[PDB]
Amino acid sequence: SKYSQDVLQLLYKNKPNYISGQSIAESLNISRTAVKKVIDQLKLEGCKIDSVNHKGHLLQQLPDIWYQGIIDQYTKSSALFDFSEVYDSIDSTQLAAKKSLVGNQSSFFILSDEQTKGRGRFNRHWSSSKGQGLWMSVVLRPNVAFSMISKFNLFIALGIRDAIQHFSQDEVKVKWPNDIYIDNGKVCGFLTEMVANNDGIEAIICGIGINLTQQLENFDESIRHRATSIQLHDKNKLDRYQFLERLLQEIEKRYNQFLTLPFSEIREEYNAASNIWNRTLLFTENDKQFKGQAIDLDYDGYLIVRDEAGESHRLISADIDF
Ligand SMILES: O=C1N[C@H]2[C@H](CS[C@H]2CCCCCc2cn(Cc3ccc(C(=O)O)cc3)nn2)N1
Repeated sequence: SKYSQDVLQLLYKNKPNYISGQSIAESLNISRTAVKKVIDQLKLEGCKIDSVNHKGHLLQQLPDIWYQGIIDQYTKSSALFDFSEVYDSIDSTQLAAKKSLVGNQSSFFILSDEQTKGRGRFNRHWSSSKGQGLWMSVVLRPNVAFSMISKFNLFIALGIRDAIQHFSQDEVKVKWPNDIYIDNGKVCGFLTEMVANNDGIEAIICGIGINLTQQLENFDESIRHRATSIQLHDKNKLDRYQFLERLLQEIEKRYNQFLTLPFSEIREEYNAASNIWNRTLLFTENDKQFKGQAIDLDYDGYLIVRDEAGESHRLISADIDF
């Protein structure tokens, strides 16, 4: 009802202690009977709440659904994000973020259980099924020149990779510049956009799509051989909250590095984490396509490639297939 999020927030805020119905009733100023109705509704939606007479209620486990009340606890304690917008469905978190940043200097992120019109690089369709992935857009306000956009994309890749790697038994690798893999399966795609002028950056908008709990049968039949999810590499059930918590952790860690470190300081770390070496890569450049081999990521984030004809390229960004 009107108070599901408020009750949920109290149940979460009180872990691991039980909270009595009277206590919830007095803090939301609603009847004992209303409180039980809300608790019954939360359990209906998949919340695991233990209820004990004379003692109260204890949130044990949330379902595979984003709840604004819970996410409000994360932003409350965050030293980076002012707020967040949580939706069950939306056309795109990226479209929503680009609209919400206008006219302010807030830092925030937008979460949606499903996207109706998810878009990747080059306006590609991004599947954003309900209940199976993290579809998030992040808006930050770095006081840096606009050329720094490429460096942000490099620092954030290691952040996303680190959070995923924490939950995966198999190695998680970055595919420069915008994709993350677990073995041969893509588990994440991200992209960094900006609003800027000559005097600097007005906002960074980072759209992050992560496959959390798909089963192989849930991926398309065509892409199934090169698509994976975190759950497919975690012996334990994957918890959306637990993952989001570490993902926000790492984004903040890598965002402070971005502001304080040159790319030289993470470059070596970035190479050990990339899966683009010692292999034929296929490059797309508008109309042209060609094969080549990645030689190095230089000190400035540029990939150095020796193409099939022996010629060299130095690319700030590329469209790479395996
Ligand atoms: O609209 C929104 N965008 C963002 C936020 C939440 S998601 C987030 C999505 C951004 C994706 C950026 C990375 C990317 C990769 N590619 C090529 C590609 C993509 C999928 C497959 C596949 O078969 O899986 C294969 C190749 N394009 N773009 N909201």
